[PDB]
Amino acid sequence: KLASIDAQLRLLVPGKVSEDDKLVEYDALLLDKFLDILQDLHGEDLKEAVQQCYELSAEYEGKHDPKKLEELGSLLTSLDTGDSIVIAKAFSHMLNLANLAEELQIAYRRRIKLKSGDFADEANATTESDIEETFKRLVHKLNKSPEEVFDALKNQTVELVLTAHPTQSVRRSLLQKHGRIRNCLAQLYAITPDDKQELDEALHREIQAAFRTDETPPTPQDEMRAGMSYFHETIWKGVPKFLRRVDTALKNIGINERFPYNAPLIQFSSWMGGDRDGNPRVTPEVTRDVCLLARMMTSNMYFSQIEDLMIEMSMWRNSELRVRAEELYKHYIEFWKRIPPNQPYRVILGDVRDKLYNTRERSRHLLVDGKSDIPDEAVYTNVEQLLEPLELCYRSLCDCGDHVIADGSLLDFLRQVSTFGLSLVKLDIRQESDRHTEVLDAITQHLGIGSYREWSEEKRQEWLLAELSGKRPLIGPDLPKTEEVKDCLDTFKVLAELPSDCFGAYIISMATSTSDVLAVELLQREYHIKHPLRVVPLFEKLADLEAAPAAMTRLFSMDWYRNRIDGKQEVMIGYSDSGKDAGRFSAAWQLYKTQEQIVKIAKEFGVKLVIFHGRGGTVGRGGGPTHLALLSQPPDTINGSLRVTVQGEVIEQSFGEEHLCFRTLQRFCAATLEHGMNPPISPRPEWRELMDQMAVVATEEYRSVVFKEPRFVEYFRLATPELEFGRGGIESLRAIPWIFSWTQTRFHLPVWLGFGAAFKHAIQKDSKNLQMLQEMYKTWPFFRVTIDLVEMVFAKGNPGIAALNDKLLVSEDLRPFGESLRANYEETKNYLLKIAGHKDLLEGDPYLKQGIRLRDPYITTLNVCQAYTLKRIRDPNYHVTLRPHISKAPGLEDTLILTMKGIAAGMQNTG
Amino acid sequence: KLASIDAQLRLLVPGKVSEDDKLVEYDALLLDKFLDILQDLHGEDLKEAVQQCYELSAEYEGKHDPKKLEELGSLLTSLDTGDSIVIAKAFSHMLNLANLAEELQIAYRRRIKLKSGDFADEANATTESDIEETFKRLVHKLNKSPEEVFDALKNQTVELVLTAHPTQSVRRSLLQKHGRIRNCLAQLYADITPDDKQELDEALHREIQAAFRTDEIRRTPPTPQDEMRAGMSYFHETIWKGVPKFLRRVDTALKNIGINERFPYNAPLIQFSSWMGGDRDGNPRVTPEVTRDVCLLARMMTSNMYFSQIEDLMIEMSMWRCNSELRVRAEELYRTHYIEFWKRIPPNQPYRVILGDVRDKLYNTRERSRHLLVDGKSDIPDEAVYTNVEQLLEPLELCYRSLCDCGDHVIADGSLLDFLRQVSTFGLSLVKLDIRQESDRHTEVLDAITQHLGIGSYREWSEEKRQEWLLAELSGKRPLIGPDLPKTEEVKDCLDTFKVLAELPSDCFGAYIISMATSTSDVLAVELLQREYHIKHPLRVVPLFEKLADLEAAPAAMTRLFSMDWYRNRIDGKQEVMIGYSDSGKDAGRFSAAWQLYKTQEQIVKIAKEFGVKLVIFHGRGGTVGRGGGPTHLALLSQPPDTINGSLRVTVQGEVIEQSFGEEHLCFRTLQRFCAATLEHGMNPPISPRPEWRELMDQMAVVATEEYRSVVFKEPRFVEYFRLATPELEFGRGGIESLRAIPWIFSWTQTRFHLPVWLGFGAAFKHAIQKDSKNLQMLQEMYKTWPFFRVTIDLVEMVFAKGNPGIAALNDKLLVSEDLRPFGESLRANYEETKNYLLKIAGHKDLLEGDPYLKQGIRLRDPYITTLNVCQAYTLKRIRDPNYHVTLRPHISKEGLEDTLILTMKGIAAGMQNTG
Ligand SMILES: N[C@@H](CC(=O)O)C(=O)O
Ligand SMILES: N[C@@H](CC(=O)O)C(=O)O
Repeated sequence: KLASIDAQLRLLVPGKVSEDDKLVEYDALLLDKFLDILQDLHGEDLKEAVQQCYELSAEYEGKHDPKKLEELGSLLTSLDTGDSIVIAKAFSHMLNLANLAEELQIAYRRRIKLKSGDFADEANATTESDIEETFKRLVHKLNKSPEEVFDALKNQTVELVLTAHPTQSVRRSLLQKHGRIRNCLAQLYAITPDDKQELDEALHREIQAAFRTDETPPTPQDEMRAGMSYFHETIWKGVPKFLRRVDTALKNIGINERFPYNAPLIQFSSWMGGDRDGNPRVTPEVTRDVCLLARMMTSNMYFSQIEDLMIEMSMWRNSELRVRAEELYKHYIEFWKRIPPNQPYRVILGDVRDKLYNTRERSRHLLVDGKSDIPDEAVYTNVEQLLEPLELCYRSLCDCGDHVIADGSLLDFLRQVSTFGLSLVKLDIRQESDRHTEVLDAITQHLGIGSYREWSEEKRQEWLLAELSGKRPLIGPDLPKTEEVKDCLDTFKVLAELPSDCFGAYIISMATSTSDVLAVELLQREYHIKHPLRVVPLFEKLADLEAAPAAMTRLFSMDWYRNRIDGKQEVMIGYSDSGKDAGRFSAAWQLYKTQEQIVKIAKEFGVKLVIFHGRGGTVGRGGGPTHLALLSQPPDTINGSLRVTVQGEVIEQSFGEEHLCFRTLQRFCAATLEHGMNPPISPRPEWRELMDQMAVVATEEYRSVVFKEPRFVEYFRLATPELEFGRGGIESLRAIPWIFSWTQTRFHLPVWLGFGAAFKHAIQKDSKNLQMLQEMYKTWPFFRVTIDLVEMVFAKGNPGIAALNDKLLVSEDLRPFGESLRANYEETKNYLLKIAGHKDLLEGDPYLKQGIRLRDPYITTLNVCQAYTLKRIRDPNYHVTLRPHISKAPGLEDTLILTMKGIAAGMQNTG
Repeated sequence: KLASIDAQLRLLVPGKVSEDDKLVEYDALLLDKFLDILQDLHGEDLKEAVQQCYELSAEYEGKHDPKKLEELGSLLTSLDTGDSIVIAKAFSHMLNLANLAEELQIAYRRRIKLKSGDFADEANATTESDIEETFKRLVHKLNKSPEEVFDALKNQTVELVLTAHPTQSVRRSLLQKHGRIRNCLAQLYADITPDDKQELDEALHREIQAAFRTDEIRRTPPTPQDEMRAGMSYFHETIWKGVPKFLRRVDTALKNIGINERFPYNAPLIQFSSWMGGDRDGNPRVTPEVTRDVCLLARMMTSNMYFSQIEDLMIEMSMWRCNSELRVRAEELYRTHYIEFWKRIPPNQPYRVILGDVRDKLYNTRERSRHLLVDGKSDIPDEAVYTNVEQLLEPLELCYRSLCDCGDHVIADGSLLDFLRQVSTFGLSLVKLDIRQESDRHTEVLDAITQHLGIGSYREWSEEKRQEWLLAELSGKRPLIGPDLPKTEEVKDCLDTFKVLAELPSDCFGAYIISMATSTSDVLAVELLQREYHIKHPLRVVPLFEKLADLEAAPAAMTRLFSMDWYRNRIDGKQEVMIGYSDSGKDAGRFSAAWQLYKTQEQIVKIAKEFGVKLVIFHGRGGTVGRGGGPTHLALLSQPPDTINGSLRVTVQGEVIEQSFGEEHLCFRTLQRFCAATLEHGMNPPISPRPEWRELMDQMAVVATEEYRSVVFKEPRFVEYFRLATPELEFGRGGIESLRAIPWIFSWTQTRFHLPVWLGFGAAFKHAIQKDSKNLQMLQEMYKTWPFFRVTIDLVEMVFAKGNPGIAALNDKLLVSEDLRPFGESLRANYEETKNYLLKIAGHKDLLEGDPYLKQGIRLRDPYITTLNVCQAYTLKRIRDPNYHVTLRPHISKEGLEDTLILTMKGIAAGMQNTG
């Protein structure tokens, strides 16, 4: 029955049916209910068709018989456009279901009571240290006093920077539906029979509601609002829950005070409407809009919880607040008459409410009108104005003997205010160096002094330092401006006009020089920005990384810059970007080294350095693995301040479920604290040498395939949906489409290519290297974590899918090239297994393996569907006999979009 | 009330109060009930006194405030002889209670579901591989086919040799009481109606009391015969049934890896043996008559056990369908004073007709042994009795086949298969007896012969001359011993031992171990004495090489034996050699013995191979392999490559038998890990040491042995210190070279100081680290990566957890003269430095942080052990110094010193269990 579907699913994932392992059951239950829904909505035949795709696809994943893939192919090419959309919709939705189930399983999986203490424990959610356990290791194993631990945490800073979903920001409505499905599932395993019957019917109903929210592309403004949804869903509440647990952990190590409510321990930021790199749709107007939206939403969140705080704050008992209440003494849900003065905390909070309302309304009018007449004194323009009256309530309760009450909801609110400020996320701006060069070259030519672009690096620096202390402005009204130059100058206009608490960093993409950084500083001074954004270079190519040290050295040598920077500098690294240039192995090692070198240079100059981790690192995986990934960082690269990218495709895993949200915040904080007092071992010299030797080879293999093979590009454009995803060659292609196109094929070339040659050569040069590599794997956190990510990527790989795409889409003369990349994949995988000490992929993480494995049949169905869809899109003369319509003006591009989104939702993070 | 004692116990063992962790509760409950008992039996004041010793002792262990030890001292020296016995009795009994509770805790502790696969997992009961998981690692990780695994297990042999409790063999009656206490405790945590709880509470109470009042200490120590019977008790209690339970699990594991047959009932996988009444080494009370007696007892008990279960098998075997082979046999027997089948069996009950005959035969076998034992002879003839195991199997195999042939395979594989396995494992004698005697006794015997024959003095002869004469007489054409040979009592005792071997059936015996073996000739000497007595089936001769120098000369000695045609022909492809960790460690220090023993086994393995001889290394006491529990499992897997090779033979030390076999689950798991580890090791050897490691180990051995020997043998006043700091002399009821290993370990264990286990490790580590700072890291890698090194360090770490330099310091204040105290002081500094070095090498801050369940177990015992230590210390002052006086309190109990000391010594030994 349900028993039958359960049995089916267990053939792919068998063995240890323990008591907290319910994942297969959850999946069975959801799939069962969804198959009924499909029958009701679309008819028995369609249900049977979906069931048959699933079955065929399961059998192919079980035994890997390519006849099975071909059968599923036949079935799928025969479907008319309409049936084909329903099938793609069905399997995408099954994926979202399996992901909700898996989150529930990770949320309730049992922790290991006794931990071995090896660093490997920190790779796994069930064994990793929580905040208390981290405190205790630091006190007992590293001989820190509890006070020292407390003091470091007080000064610590963790900043999570949210980026756009590369394929599909899940809309607010749907995400809530996903939440309720998950909750109904949870509650079903808590239970009276009638409750079960009712929950059962409520589950059924929510699965359907989700499926039928299934309606061209979205505005960046809307993409921003969709990306902010997780605040409401979890983070908003989660921050105070986690800070409260810090309090408890501090108490359990002998610290008899709460973690101060205004320690800036957690900060969130955003690139959404800020990053315009290679993206001219992100205009100045978009930037202004998302700043106002962030401000609107934050005030609105405070406003919509302040009435609850006012109810709870009924107390009648200090003179400081008494006085304020007396001074102060309509269209709202709760306190719509004047508050009486015998309710003093409500008089204060009543004023805070009104002010919050006015702050929210100004932003709304600024947004939809263009201006508002609402004045500064009616509104909060700075976060201290909002804290102040809340601190007053806190103190008044303490002075009147009610400390204990103060530390309830009021303390929660104080923390939310301190963490989220007036703008939930501070926005980073990002733009590429060449755009700044263009802007300056327009200025220099118009001024008649030559062409900045033609100038040497020394000349650029000399001219920029002279104009950074210039007495005249640079830009006259008659400066002629291309659209691109205007768009870049008007971005600074927007920075000059919006409050500084809207913004974080100005990241320079494709940075290579001292002058790139100075260029942006000059444009900010020219716009007279009261509080210039800090300037952060992103060095992308290997060569750029190699030139970064000399570039920072020079910046830090310049009096004007040192004085401006005030002891602090941030530098950004992008793992996926560097891996596109050099292969992932060589980018990993180079990035390790570069960070060492820049840390040393910072120290020498008495500058505190923050490394901002862009996408594609081990640290962006989420979950347990992020925890060891953080502790693997080179010594002193964190030093009390973490700034990391939370990748769009991981946001749901990290923050969709309340427990996972809590644990994400916890491991980021725990890991940051620990690393500064307990660095991973530094590598043995033999390891460096071998890693250098392996980098040279890995880069040679990767580059010879990706850049020197004259037909690589052509192979890429056929074997991969890259071109269709649009809706020079590889050097010019951006990192996201690179990773994505190969992830859609289940092949992942960008992640593993180069590791094969590195290993083969090392082991062939000297047999003893195998053992050295294995020791590196057991003992060197950096190496372990590097290998693990790639191992996780191979578990999501299926060379049979790549083969099928070759048969359908690649011309015959390219097929053997494809075949040879598949042999490289196999050989690379096997070398990685031998180094990891494993027979099977992920035998060190069987819960992850199970999760990925349950997804495969669904993903595979979408892959097969996609492959034929691309055949049809690409070739209007390919046709087959379509079956008479099975279901009860929408095209092939629509089916492909569903396919791409479904695969990406099942593939989640890779490289 | 009970909540109060619980709180008190948790201060010593705090933290992770999970749901299967009930040890503290068990202990609180037992202590609570026992305090009531003490009130009833001896009065409130005595209860308060016991409570106050406990409390004072708990606080001392918690915070180690020496004021608290001094208070306990004052209290304990004030007690008259009578009060003092009651207190010592009370605290010993508490220990026995805490051990029962701890067993229950180990029995029910939850297994880890997901194992990391590191070998460290096999050090711990909760993570170690069971038999199925061992099968699956061998199939999937070492690429063995299931058939290959099955075939190796079929050919495998695991032999456990049981030795006497060195301090006190627990009598059969008391052990059963301990069992029922444990069961009542178990049942209290099952379900539970309030009246059941009230009834179990009252039953628990009553058993604790029964056990406490089985407390005669008698003038005569126990006869070796009685010591043997007490040592056999565990068979009835657990092992008898446990063997078939475990073999059945092997069946289930085999099935789960795709083998569709049961493990054959007659594969000799498990064998038990004994030294009790067989070892006469340094022990003239173990006479020929004793040996004869325990063989007949072993025979009597075994037949009795079969006899007393055969009636149950007969009831169950009601079936009427038999094959014609059994039909025919039944008809014969139907032509030609018990509990159950006392009328003639009818022939429509064929299986009963067969088993009826087996019963009668068992009875007669049991009775012959009894008459042989109490009369001197019996008229009962061979055909009325079983004289060989195949005769008992035969009719049981017939029943098995008949059921199979009639379609009832499934029934056959129940009780009948269990019985078949018991018969195949225990044979006609539950345990085969090893004989052991020292080489010099044989020399004495041969020297008497040679002088009396007028051909000179065997003792004066060189090794080459010994060999030459022995090989000529081993092919001699006349006997050596004439009627007029004059015989010292010792020579007679040794000759008459061979008489006893000549006369008893060969299935009574296993090995003739030669203690203090050094030579080829030592082994040939025993072989000549056996041939002279015309023993139809001579026991195999097994040398025990004890000193470092002996271990170093063993290779050349085995080479020579294996080179001699006469010996090779006699040995028929098989040789056993014995090693004794405690013995070697007495000579050379435990570190250097551990390393040397590792090397010597490598070298003898190689030599055996070269000569095409299968080698069994028999592990004497004192090794890592003797710890029991989880640690035994990694200990076995740590063995040097090919030192097991399908055949394990290890000592189960008397002080560990209770832990290994008293509780049914622990019994099962002991049998399982001995079988799992043995199978695995032959197909999955531990890594061999890197050359740097050997070099360092060699360098460290030189230094450890220098430190150990300079303290133990060259310090002129060491012996004198030892006799005052330690109860060695009183335990009696040359110098150290001449003292036996058991009293050496024991005497320092009684002081909580354990010098024999750690002495020498300090200098080894210090010197390594000072020679080159990089050695610290090498040592740490060895610890993480080299099983042998890990397991060697762990045992010493476990010993330090049992240590308390404060108790040692107190014994010095009370018993050592002023001019020797600084010597004691400097040994304590060595203990600190050694412990700290070990911790640094293990990567630990606290002792046993890698094994917190063990740490908790040892820690819950300390308050009791400490109370006994303090009591012992002042008792020894009183016994030794009649110018020490104290104001005794008026008698506290309601309703001398040597007796208190005996209780003290036994209680401390029970709580210390195994160390070195
Ligand atoms: N985020 C998971 C992968 C996944 O669930 O897709 C990991 O990196 O381990
Ligand atoms: N048998 C334990 C020690 C003990 O329980 O006393 C061990 O060796 O680990």
